[PDB]
Amino acid sequence: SHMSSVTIGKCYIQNRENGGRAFYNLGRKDLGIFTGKMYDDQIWSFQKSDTPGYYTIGRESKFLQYNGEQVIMSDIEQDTTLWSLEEVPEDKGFYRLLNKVHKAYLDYNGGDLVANKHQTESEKWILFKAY
Amino acid sequence: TIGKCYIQNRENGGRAFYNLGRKDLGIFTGKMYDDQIWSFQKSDTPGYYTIGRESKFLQYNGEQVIMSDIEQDTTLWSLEEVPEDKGFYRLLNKVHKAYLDYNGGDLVANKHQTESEKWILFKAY
Ligand SMILES: CC(=O)N[C@H]1[C@H](O[C@@H]2[C@H](O)[C@@H](O)[C@H](O[C@H]3[C@H](O)[C@@H](O)[C@H](O)O[C@@H]3CO)O[C@@H]2CO)O[C@H](CO)[C@H](O)[C@@H]1O[C@@H]1O[C@H](CO)[C@H](O)[C@H](O)[C@H]1O
Ligand SMILES: CC(=O)N[C@H]1[C@H](O[C@@H]2[C@H](O)[C@@H](O)[C@H](O[C@H]3[C@H](O)[C@@H](O)[C@H](O)O[C@@H]3CO)O[C@@H]2CO)O[C@H](CO)[C@H](O)[C@@H]1O[C@@H]1O[C@H](CO)[C@H](O)[C@H](O)[C@H]1O
Repeated sequence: SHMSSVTIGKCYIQNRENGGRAFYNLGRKDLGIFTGKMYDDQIWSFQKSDTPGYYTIGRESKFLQYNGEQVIMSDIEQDTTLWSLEEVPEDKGFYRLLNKVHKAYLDYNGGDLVANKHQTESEKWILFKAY
Repeated sequence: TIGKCYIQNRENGGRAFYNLGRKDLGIFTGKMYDDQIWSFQKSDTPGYYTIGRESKFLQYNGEQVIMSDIEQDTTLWSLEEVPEDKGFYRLLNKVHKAYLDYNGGDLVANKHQTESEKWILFKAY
């Protein structure tokens, strides 16, 4: 309990397969991926968690979470907000983001963020410095 | 900021690319193909940078944005910070004082400052 994390940097989280960026808009309660204009709500806090080798992904004082059913934003840092970076051997600079609890990779379907246990081509992300 | 990078436009998320086999220079929305990885290097002229792909250098000839086989004066670009958008720069051609811009799938240049000229250059790997 009482997990903590420390912000490492601010970054965009962009998909290799469609160039789309993960975003979270608090006012619309909207979490998704968008492929056009770059907006401020596509900037995330990348955080070293208190658990070795695992990171959290934050926006608007919340944390990116996979609960076994959907990808959502959590008000509290839970074990299900821990992600590891799995380098993609064939695509230097890209990572899969693997949920610790559920061993599911961050993916997308249409405009939605999802998670998948099988490795696929739309699970490859580049997390680049926003500033 | 130096070395291999992607060069991505704020307004539409498109990335500059150059494909030697197709002789195709432009901007592209969609998948992040390897012909979108540029070499951003300090030039021989202090204060300016070259934007390199396929062993060639991005230039503006006064009419069109094209590649150059050699590092000539028209291949020199400066980074001009965008005051209102942290992390973004305009790319200003030294010889012609024209900013790198886009129109559809074309790279173009414009001496006016506009909203289509804001780029983020991020590390490729
Ligand atoms: C006004 C708005 O919601 N803009 C969002 C932006 O929305 C994009 C896109 O602009 C919009 O056209 C699209 O709408 C789709 C619609 O939802 C579907 O029902 C329909 O079938 O198809 C439409 C076209 O696809 O939704 C998109 C998002 O899915 O999304 C970006 C994402 O970065 C922003 O969230 C933007 O909102 C602005 O964000 C600002 C962030 O600094 C600020 O909070 C603005 O106030 C806010 O309007
Ligand atoms: C199939 C192809 O050439 N894909 C390119 C991609 O091309 C884009 C766009 O997808 C394509 O529809 C467009 O085609 C235009 C055509 O070139 C014109 O001659 C025609 O008159 O009008 C067409 C419609 O506009 O060209 C676009 C580029 O100008 O562009 C991307 C840029 O990153 C790639 O180059 C992609 O080809 C891929 O390149 C990879 C290497 O980077 C790899 O070799 C892939 O196998 C290859 O498919």
